[PDB]
Amino acid sequence: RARNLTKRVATLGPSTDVLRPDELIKFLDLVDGVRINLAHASPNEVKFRIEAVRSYEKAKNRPLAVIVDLKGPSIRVGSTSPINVQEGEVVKFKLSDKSDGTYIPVPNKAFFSAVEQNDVILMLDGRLRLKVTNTGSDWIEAVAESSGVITGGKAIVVEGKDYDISTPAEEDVEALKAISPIRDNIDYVAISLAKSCKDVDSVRSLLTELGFQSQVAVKIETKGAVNNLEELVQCSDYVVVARGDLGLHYGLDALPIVQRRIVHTSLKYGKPIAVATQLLDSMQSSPIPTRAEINDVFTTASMGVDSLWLTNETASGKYPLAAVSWLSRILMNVEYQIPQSPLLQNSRDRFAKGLVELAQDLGANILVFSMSGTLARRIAKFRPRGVVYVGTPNVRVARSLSIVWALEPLYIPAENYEEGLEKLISLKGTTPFVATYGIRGGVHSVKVKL
Amino acid sequence: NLTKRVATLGPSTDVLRPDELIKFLDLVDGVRINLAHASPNEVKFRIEAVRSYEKAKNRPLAVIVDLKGPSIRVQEGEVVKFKLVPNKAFFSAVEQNDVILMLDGRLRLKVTNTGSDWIEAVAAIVVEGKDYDISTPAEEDVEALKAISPIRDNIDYVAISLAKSCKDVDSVRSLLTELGFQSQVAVKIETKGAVNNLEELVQCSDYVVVARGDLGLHYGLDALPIVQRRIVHTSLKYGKPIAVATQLLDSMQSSPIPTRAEINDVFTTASMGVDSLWLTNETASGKYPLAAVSWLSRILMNVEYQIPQSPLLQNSRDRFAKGLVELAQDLGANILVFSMSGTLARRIAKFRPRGVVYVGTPNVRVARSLSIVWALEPLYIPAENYEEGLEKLISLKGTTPFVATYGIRGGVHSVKVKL
Amino acid sequence: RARNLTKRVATLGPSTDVLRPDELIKFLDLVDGVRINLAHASPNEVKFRIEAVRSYEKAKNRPLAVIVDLKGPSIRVGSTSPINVQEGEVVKFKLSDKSDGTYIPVPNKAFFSAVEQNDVILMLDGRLRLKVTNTGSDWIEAVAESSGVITGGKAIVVEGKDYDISTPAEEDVEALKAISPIRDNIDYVAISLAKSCKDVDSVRSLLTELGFQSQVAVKIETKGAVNNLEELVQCSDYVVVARGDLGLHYGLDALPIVQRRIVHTSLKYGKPIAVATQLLDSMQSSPIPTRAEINDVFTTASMGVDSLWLTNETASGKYPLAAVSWLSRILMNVEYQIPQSPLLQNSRDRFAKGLVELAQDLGANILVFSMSGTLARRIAKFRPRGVVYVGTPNVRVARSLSIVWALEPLYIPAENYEEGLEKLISLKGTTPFVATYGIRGGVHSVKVKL
Amino acid sequence: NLTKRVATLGPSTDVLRPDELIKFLDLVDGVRINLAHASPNEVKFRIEAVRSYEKAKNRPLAVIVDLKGPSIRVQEGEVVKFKLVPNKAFFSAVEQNDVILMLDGRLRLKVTNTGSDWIEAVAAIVVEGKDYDISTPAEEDVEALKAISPIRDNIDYVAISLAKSCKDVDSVRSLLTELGFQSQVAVKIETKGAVNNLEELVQCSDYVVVARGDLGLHYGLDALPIVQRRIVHTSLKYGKPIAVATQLLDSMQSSPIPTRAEINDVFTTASMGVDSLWLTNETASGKYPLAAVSWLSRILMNVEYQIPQSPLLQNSRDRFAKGLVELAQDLGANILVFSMSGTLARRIAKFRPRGVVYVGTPNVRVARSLSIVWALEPLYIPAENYEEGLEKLISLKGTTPFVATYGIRGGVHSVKVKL
Repeated sequence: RARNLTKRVATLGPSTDVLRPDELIKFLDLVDGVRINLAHASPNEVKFRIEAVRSYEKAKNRPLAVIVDLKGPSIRVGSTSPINVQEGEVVKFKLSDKSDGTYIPVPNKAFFSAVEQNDVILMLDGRLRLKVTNTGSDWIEAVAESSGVITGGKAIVVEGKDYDISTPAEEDVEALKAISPIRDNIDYVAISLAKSCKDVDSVRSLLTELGFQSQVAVKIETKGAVNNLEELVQCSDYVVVARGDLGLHYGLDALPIVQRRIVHTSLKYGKPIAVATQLLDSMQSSPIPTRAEINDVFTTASMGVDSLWLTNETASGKYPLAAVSWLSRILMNVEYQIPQSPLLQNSRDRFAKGLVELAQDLGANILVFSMSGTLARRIAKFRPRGVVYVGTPNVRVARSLSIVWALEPLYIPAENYEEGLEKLISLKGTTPFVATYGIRGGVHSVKVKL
Repeated sequence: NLTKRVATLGPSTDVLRPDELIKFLDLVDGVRINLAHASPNEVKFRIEAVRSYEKAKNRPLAVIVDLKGPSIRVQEGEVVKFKLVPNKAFFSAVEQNDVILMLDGRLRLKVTNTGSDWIEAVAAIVVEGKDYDISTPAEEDVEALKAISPIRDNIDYVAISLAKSCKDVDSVRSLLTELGFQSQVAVKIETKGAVNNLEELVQCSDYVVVARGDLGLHYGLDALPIVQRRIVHTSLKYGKPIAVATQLLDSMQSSPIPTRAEINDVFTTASMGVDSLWLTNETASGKYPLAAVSWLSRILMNVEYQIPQSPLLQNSRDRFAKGLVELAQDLGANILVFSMSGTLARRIAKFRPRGVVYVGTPNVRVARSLSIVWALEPLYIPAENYEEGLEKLISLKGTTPFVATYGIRGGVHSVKVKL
Repeated sequence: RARNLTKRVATLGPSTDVLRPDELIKFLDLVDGVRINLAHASPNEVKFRIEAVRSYEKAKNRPLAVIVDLKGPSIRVGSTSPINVQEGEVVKFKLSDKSDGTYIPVPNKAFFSAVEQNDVILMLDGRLRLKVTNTGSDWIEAVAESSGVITGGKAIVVEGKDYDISTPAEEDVEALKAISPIRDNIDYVAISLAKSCKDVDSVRSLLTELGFQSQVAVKIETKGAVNNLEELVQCSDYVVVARGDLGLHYGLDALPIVQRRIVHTSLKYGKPIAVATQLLDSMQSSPIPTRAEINDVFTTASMGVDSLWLTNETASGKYPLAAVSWLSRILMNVEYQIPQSPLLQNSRDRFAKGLVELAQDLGANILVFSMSGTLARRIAKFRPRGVVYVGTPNVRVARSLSIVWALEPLYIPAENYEEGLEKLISLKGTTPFVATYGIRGGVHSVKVKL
Repeated sequence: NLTKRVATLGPSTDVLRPDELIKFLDLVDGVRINLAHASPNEVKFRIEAVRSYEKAKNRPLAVIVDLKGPSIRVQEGEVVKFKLVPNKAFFSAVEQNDVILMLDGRLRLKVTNTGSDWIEAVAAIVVEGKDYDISTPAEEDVEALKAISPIRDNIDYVAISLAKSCKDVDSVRSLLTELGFQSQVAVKIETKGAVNNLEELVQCSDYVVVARGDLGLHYGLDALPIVQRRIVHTSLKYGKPIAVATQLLDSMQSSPIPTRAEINDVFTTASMGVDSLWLTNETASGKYPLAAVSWLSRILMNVEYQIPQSPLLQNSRDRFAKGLVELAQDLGANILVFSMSGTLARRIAKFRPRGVVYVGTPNVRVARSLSIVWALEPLYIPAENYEEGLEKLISLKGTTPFVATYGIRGGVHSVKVKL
């Protein structure tokens, strides 16, 4: 009840910007990490939000993860005066960056390559659907299922289809170097719309080129990502179920099974897993969630995900504090249903599993001294059922581990492993405990007090 | 479809045109009538409509009748008073700092002063966290049952409200027997008192119901998922059919599509392995009754089930039933049961077979009863003896592979297996 | 205790021939099957022994298996006056059917192909060992490790080497047609020195050519058989650990592991398994066995073998009756150690396994109605822990099943399965019972009384 | 070599030439001296020879001393009489139809008449199936122990005969403590009375011994394998080291090669997972002592072990030990233990690790004690503290992979793992 195993991530936006210095404290006290969406964030909004986060972290001695979420590529209506669409109207799309008023301009051939007859085109976030009735060289006709106004610059998605667009997106490249002066304060970079390992690697090389030392979080947002889940999971540092986005490509009744499959796959492969968006959605307008939202959060957390990410609920909603407060409160009630076990792929895995089961058998807390976070993460993936205290001499490692299952990262300067572990045991050595360190090729050490 | 679907009839189902009523009943396995709200003649008309559909479509449906139970029947900040509230047991239960709840827990009154035949508090009647000590069955449950007793042969389940002990349940059973009912007793778990007494209460029930609305009044909003889970796990452990009722597709009272959170809630609740889910207000009085059962049924078709709590093996008929389920599962086979009482069918269902179980029976009332038990598909099959009945069931539903069975306590059990 | 699960096989010889009509009854009352060794058996000895067996079977209504054991090929010293060998003497072997006195004649090139320098040659049942010191075209020199007399016609074995000799042996072919007039009374034919599936198939085709309807029992006698165990087991009807013979090719300390491996392999593949020879060996001279022999029989039976075969103990020994009496008595004491489970290779296997575990769970006896013995055998291989009553309308099937684990075969004439099963239930239907029949492609029926 | 080898010293080992004695002691992990047969000076000379070898070869050996115990000390068909047989308890125990056994059960006498101070019967002294009621320790056990008490620091195990209750065992323990012994008490299970009381007796023993010779007198020849199995299974269940003694290579008294049946018996007995096997007559008085231990040791090198009865987990030190064994097994690693008392080493051994466990200790007496426990290879390692001792053990036997450990009750347990 008292300390959460499921980690709590909130998105920062205008609703958090205006928080009284004292409201802000009570808000950050209830999170383990923060997200900044580089779609809606100005470089000096990013800079100022991160500064407020790091300032809080210093004052309260609480390592917090900073996540930046990249926009990713998009296909948008080109230049046009607003086009008014009537229900039943046959609407024409042409490959063009500018129309003469008689059609909808779409400046990307990948839209035309993705669309077939009977596909459904989604505009206005999914509020305008158009049924495709004919296709040609660089054009499409579609029947509007309702009335609506199409504006230049609005995004276009094809229900259940992925766009074949070269990556990383030019706008992502631009956003990453704009923010590169503060790269040492960024713990996770979240990739949108990746569907192959090649896509992920490209962002990795770019982040390296630009001097970032960040974990790469891969959002599963589309049918194409779901069909390539095995390989995508294995090339990620962190996996994210992006519910809002995935809801565009699946029926609303089909989404629970897809969420389950993403979560099962990530746990199997020992990748940390998040569920994002549409958790406490009603709370944009209400200081209390609905009963169904409480059950939703409760059962999502029970599956054994590492973290839950609030988006609009905190970014733009009316009750950012109530939202994180209700998140944390629900989590304190969670009983976890025996999670998918990860695959054992080496000796170190067998060691960590044996440790976790031992601590479970003795009713013991696990303590880890970890230089880079490696053993701490290996322990976490086996889902220990109590808090795992992790001592580290690197503040950047402490921040990274803040959003990993059960981990409580503590900044502890130390000359070597043995000195580090003894400082951690001094500090957190209530009985029973199982305390370890160990690196590949070295002696692994365990101190057990029963 | 393994999880069974129950809808409540009310004003909104009454007004349905003939073709719309067919589409509605096609999407449920049983129906609930709330005796609190229905008049005797609404009860009669709704049962007649159900049995008439059942005869036309050749599909047995359970009729559940829901009893009111022994319940006790404004400005922000006001000091409000209460008086002989015709029931004494209210003033016996209430204390200082207790919360009194009104209009379904919408307005809360923190008791400032306790008196004698009175109380005062700072803004059906409930005391949060407390059970009233009212002797059972209530007078008006006796009245309601006596009044529908001429239609008793068409009542499959009688659902009891506010039980907290086996005595509550046994008393209703005696009353039903006296009035000539042959109904199963469904016990709603609605209070802290029921939850604290869960073990004994589950074991003396014929069917257990998580009544989420009523129970939500005694628990925090964030505490109720754990309680639902304990209730479901306990019923499954003791081999009792289990339903979750109310607050499933609540937003559908005003919209023909549920929220995503409601879809997830329905999905995860079904995934636990409950026998049935009961819609209440969403169909009884809501604007979109057909959309509601259409959506329940659709969500259920996507469900993948999570390995349920296994029941205790209490005897060798249990070991027999469990072995048949594991056998059928290992052969990829359907189970067929011929039964006069439904007893072997229910024993097999409690081990949660993952395919439809076809149950042949010559007793139409048994077939109606089984329609809201997990996985069971009951078919009316007249037969002179068990062997003949099983031969006819196989003849009718014997797509291979199958495991087909009958047997009663102390008799030779027969199994036919086609691989 | 009262009825054995492990079946008891005795070899008939001169010691049983002379049994008083009344001693014979008490002897056969204690066996489930009889072996006749066609090495030492004259066709009219075979005929008369079988007649006495079938006569007893009729009188006592007890189906008994008759096993005939084939001689198999051998390499024997050719024609020569006795050769006296001194310890340390360098002895010469030449390819020849007749010597001039100066060497040992061996009329089979396969001997010369099998022998290398440092091999050990075994004569006089293993009592004369010779160490090979040089080899040539069609000759060998070897140093005698002790004194001895080599006689023409004596057998020669190379320790740990197999002979490449074409099969079936001409003498086996001769013995099988000599006995072919009484072929309908022969239930098992035991093959010596097979080391490939081809060898087994050749005996199968010969037995078919000659009108036999017998199960083929394959003796594992050599290192070459042990190295080809997987395939040899899978082509057998019945497997036999021939301890005496295998003891020539392995150290005496190495034999327990080889026995275990043969038994484990046979159980895995659902082949009935016997252990033969050297069970109650001291009993040739004593009416009581040694303590070590009691432990040996006890532990061999515990492994879950279908049968134990006495050889010399009954064939030529002084106490044939005490020997079978002590065998049966020891078995009544056996507690069985959870045997190797057979592989599930079809639906019928899953059915039979499920039945056996069910009967185990209900504390029930299994009853089977079986036309050819097929389901009865499939049940037996899963090692039910109580007697399995088997009704059959074929007396030849009843005899076959007599030496299969736990089976009690009963001759029951019946028109069909359903009538057969109801006669069996009438006869053996003490509660609890699990009674079945079923053939491939048909309805399998189970009657369960709890 | 995981199963430990014990030989009895006697006339045949005494006469061994220096080089032959070295070859003999090289093939055992402990030695037994039978105080029934040895004089005090044979005891002294044989212990001195053992400790002298141990010092020269740097290998600790357990010295087991076997106590006589409270035992009571012709033509075919004759009527034989018995008289105040100096012990009364004989005539208290014997009845009509009982069998009296003489000269190791070779001749049997069926009691025809019971008298008072006498008996008559139709053809050490034993009554088949019966235990005498003689108070313990016996006078001559007190005598034998007092007489070897100056060499007590060189006695690792004292083996008790004919115990049937915890009181028998506790009494010997008090006597040993009084005389200043620090020996383990080995309890021989030798009678029906011990077997009927097996549960309590096993739990108060330091080491359990199946004495097949003595026990064979009270059971049928065909009944003894089941009894041995129950004894072994029970000791393993309660985490007690277990030996099988006598009648292992009996024919080797007169032949330098065992029978096949004896090889099988040794093999299957070792395969059950016993700590040790004890040769008695085969080495003490037989013609071929060296061949006997040479053959025991050879058979043991072929043994494949059958998954043994697992011990009860009674506390969290047990859960710790078992987890280390399973860990080492999963890593393909050797276990190293540094220990002052041998307690953690014995706790690890009872979970039956399938590799050698190297145990470092600065207490030579502990090292001698551990040499007849399953899998343990004790090394004398002087160390100032536990950390230093484990560092030295690792330095010496740290072939990777290894799981290396120390820890005492209520202290921080330390494990070092190299993968």
